[PDB]
Amino acid sequence: EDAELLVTVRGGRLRGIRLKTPGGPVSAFLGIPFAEPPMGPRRFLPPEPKQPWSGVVDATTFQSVCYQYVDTLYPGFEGTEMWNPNRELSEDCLYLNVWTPYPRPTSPTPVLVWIYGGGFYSGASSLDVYDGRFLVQAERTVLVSMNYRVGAFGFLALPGSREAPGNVGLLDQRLALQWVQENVAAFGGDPTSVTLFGESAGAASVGMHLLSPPSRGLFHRAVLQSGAPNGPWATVGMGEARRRATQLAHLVGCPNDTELVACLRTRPAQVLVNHEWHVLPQESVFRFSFVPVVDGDFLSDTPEALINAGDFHGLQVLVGVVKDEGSYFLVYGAPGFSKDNESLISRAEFLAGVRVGVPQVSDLAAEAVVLHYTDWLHPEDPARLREALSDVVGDHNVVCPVAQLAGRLAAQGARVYAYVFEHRASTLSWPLWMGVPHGYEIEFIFGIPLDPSRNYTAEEKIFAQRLMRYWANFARTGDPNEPRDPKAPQWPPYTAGAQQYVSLDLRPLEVRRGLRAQACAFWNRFLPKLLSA
Amino acid sequence: REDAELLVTVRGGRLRGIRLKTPGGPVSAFLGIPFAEPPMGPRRFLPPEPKQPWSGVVDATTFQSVCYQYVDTLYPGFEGTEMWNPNRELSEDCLYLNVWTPYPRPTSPTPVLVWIYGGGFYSGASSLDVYDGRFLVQAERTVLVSMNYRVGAFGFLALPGSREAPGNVGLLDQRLALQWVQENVAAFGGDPTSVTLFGESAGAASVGMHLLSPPSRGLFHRAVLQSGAPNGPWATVGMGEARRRATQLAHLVGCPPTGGNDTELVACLRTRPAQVLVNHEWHVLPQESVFRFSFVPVVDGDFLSDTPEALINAGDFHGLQVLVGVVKDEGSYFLVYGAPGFSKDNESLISRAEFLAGVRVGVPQVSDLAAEAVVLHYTDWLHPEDPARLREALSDVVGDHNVVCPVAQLAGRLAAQGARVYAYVFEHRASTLSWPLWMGVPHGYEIEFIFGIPLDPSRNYTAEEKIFAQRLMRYWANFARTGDPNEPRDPKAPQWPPYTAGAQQYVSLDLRPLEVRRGLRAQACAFWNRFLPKLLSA
Ligand SMILES: *[C@@H]1O[C@H](CO[C@@H]2O[C@@H](C)[C@@H](O)[C@@H](O)[C@@H]2O)[C@@H](O[C@@H]2O[C@H](CO)[C@@H](O)[C@H](O)[C@H]2NC(C)=O)[C@H](O)[C@H]1NC(C)=O
Ligand SMILES: *[C@@H]1O[C@H](CO[C@@H]2O[C@@H](C)[C@@H](O)[C@@H](O)[C@@H]2O)[C@@H](O[C@@H]2O[C@H](CO)[C@@H](O)[C@H](O)[C@H]2NC(C)=O)[C@H](O)[C@H]1NC(C)=O
Ligand SMILES: *[C@@H]1O[C@H](CO)[C@@H](O)[C@H](O)[C@H]1NC(C)=O
Repeated sequence: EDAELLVTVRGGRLRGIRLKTPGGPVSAFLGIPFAEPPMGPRRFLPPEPKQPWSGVVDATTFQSVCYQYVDTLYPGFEGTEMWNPNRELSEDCLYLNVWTPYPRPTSPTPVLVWIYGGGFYSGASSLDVYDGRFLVQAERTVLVSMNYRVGAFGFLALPGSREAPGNVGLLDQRLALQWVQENVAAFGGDPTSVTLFGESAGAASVGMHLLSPPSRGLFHRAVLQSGAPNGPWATVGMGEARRRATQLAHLVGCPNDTELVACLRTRPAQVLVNHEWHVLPQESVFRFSFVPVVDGDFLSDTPEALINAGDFHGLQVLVGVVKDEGSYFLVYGAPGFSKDNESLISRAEFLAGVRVGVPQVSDLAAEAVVLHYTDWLHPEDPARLREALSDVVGDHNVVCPVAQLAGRLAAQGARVYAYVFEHRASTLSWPLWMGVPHGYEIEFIFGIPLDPSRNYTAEEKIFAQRLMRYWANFARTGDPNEPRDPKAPQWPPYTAGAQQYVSLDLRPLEVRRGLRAQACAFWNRFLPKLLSA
Repeated sequence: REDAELLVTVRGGRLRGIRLKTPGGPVSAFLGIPFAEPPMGPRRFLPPEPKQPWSGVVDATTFQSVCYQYVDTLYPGFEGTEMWNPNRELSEDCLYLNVWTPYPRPTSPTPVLVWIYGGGFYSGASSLDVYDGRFLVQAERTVLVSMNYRVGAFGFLALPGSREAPGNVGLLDQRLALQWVQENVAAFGGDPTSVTLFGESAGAASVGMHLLSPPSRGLFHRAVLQSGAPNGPWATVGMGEARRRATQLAHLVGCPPTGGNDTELVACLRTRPAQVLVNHEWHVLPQESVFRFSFVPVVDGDFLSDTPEALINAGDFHGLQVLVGVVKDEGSYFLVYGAPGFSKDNESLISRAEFLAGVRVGVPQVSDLAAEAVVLHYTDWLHPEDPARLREALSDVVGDHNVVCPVAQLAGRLAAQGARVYAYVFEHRASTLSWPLWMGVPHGYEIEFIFGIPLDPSRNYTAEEKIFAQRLMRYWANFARTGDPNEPRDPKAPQWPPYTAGAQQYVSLDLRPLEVRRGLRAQACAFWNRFLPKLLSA
């Protein structure tokens, strides 16, 4: 019998599994329950801590995926299927996973906690691309990831009601972080060194824990990959949240908040999933119906307000974007776009694309967008229009919110490191015109190219090892730089003035200035003034 | 006794002129021909009355008086400013025009160039040295005409609806002179069927207004707009704002002893000494500005049936040829006239707060939101506080808003709606230029080359500049003759392509051969011409 795979946590006993990597074994405890199953009367409610169990919980395999829509845009295509549920769906989905070195560390090891993205309507900690075994073996960290409720189950809100208060998916994440404080030492993890990292909605989540005092004592450093809590898709106001909840109810044949939630609770989960898409007020390339609500509780103000008011001395943050944030999203509803052709769009398609990529702004606002993103020496060139609409979508939803977060945090005491990830994977299944799309740095951060069964180049493996080192250096010390490595070119901090970041690719680090500074001045400085007056 | 070449009879009577020496040979000049009754006394603010016929011979032998105007004193004695100041005495008795013609008089009808000076509708004169028509006439054998027209309150004070100060009488001065050319230019050997207007700044805006006013449009055939457009934001005013300005001027000079009967008010304005009106005209502007233009053409349904912007958009311009352009640094000259931090005598390396303040004075009368948009577009957000860059950007702001983008818009619409259009950017800095080097090629400093002033032996231009001057005179007179500036039958010479709304091609005018380029500040002017007006509506 293997004692390394037996662990006792506060709730009871667990049996793990030994995993192989090209670099040696790793211990994994997959499918650890951290909440009571949020089912029946507990749907829409805050998570309750998992009650103690007798006997030994089997933690040798990933547990169920939280209920969510399954993307069928390109059935069987790797580029979309790699994000889809790879376990059965269930509301009984509140489990987390721990990877640790083998044999288990006997002194406190830094902890990385992964929060997946997926627009708050999808995702799972069990996706292959979030496999913690390579990071843990290579960099000797403990790695934790949790499932949290998404869609209506995580973020349906009737603000003010006890029956559906909203943000319970974020509370799922917080409960997992509390679980890590209480239990990670039993795995050799150090609860006093916890680094949160997340991508997209995962990054927005990390940002929200930064801005919510009860979460802030549960970790020490933060990594935000291609997402920010101040992204225009990441939150919703109380009034609009109530409207969307009410629309969902009507669409599933339900009619007083108590009566409305009770009716919603009688519906099969799959039925809520089936209707969640058409509660949105405007058509969009984004499928984001239920998201965190600003209601004074989890978030006492908008993330923008909270960010401007905040004292961030003592914080270190690693943030960045991929080279082409907008391109991936354009095939989910921008007219003229497909992964299977060149998507050379016309100016009419461009104008249409703008209304879909930048939903819910005024005509005046949209005009200003078309102004700033047209090359007036080539206003109708299809390739330039394709690139420009990609820019519009990426700038608005990802790059400029991250740049704004970076600048404010740095000016208010945080130490910030910024990157742009610029390597197109040799294995990438999306067409060449999409460049380095959203989501495709993750496989490199998690060291997936080390997996011999996959087909990355030797150069790509060394690159992955570099990225894993940057990330783990940051988790250990707040600084990704090779602690003492004199003659390696250094990653300087990002500042509101000099705005320096590094390019992450197969070449040595190159320092540059400005995260699309000209474009983000538009989104971050001018457009808010417009939507006012 | 008398020289027959210097004698001409026009509809009003007989004229005697003068034989002018030029480096290339003699020219006949008839300077100071009266074309209207003096707009004196009861005739102040009224439309011009045609000059009554006279017996005997009028000596048209020297420039007549400059129309009353403010005299610039910012840099006293400095050439860069004094070259624009009156060089004859001020008088309300100023409605005279000038004809230059080859010596001997042409024997077959000759293309006529008609010059309209700039000066913001508050200043200027046809007698300035830099507008001397003798070099063009000698070198290109055209007939050249220029006129004085009333400026300031005397030409553009308007109490819309009133018969006593209807407004736009300065433009009517120009029109009357154009009618005079139709009726009389043949007597000098000029061709009334080939008349090309040209003008710079307010003169270019006047040229454009004649394009857009049907009773003027019949009096000429082609047009040249140098650094100005009728759709310029400084170039017209609405009826109510014109009346407000007129009324405030009246008030400030004690009339009446505000508003009331227009007849009474104007009668009281007519008793004030000219100089008193001039001394107070700076007071009537609603905002502090670097374009101190108190009285300007008024959009009132008469001379202009609609805004020039609207008239441009709605117009059929088939059969028209037009030549338009700008200098390289349109904005710099205006900044030393009041933008905080600026001086011709230092480098004008301004702060960000000075830049922000400059935007308000260089783009007056726009909302805070609009000013924000301007700061956004013109800040380099990787270098938001670099003084040199801020100086350059403010110069671009002022130039783009007031000159380049109105010209680009005029050019694109005319081209798209039937006109043949040629566009240039003037990029040569005169070896003789007295403004500092940071100003680059400032507003107004192409004019001396177009008029061939470097050929004046008393001046000290380089030989290359004399050659350059001759090239420009050739383009302008080619255009006047044929509607096309290109050398008819010359092929190894670089060609000047027409400007169109799509390709937006123009040429650079400098010591080097023509270089063809694309877009008149196209990214910048998309902001001024396409977006910013939409922000006005919302
Ligand atoms: C590029 O493809 C898009 C998407 O169309 C689909 O994908 C193609 C690869 C092909 O399989 C098509 O048959 C599919 O319909 C094209 O945009 C479509 O254009 C057609 C034209 O009639 C229109 O009916 C669809 O609604 C369009 N789809 C969207 C999402 O707008 C686009 O025309 C292609 N580009 C080309 C052909 O140059
Ligand atoms: C650049 O010059 C301006 C203009 O000031 C005048 O011209 C200068 C060349 C020099 O002779 C000054 O003494 C003159 O007053 C300067 O702006 C002025 O600054 C003074 C004092 O700081 C102030 O009282 C005025 O109001 C300013 N005028 C304007 C229009 O802003 C400017 O500071 C000079 N820059 C330098 C010297 O670096
Ligand atoms: C202004 O006063 C004049 C002067 O007597 C007179 O003709 C008339 O009543 C007034 N004009 C108008 C238009 O009312």
